[PDB]
Amino acid sequence: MNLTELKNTPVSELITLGENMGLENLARMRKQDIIFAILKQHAKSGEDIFGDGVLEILQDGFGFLRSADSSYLAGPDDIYVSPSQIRRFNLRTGDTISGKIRPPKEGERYFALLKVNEVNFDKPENARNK
Repeated sequence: MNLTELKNTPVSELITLGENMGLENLARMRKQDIIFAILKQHAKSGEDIFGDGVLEILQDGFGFLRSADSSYLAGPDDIYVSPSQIRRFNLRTGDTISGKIRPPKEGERYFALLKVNEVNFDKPENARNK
């Protein structure tokens, strides 16, 4: 579901949510990995999961979505964001965005943005040129 919502669930509430999905014995798991599990099990079950916040660009040409503070680096529960994604809808660091998420390939480690639902209080496109 919404990653920020997952974090809104205390580690114990995240393990009880996994138990509801069959993931039991998570008491030994940290809120980070337990959320990643709720993403794999609610997705397997076919539920939708999405991320949201304010993007952060990286000199490397890719960036991550997350809260509004900075910290300079990313975070484990943040969101991965490719350039084609930023470039494709004309985004910017600090931009406000919301969307669905999906895992890339074995080189996943962080989930990646997948579909855009909202961006800079505007649609992911336009038609005036400037």
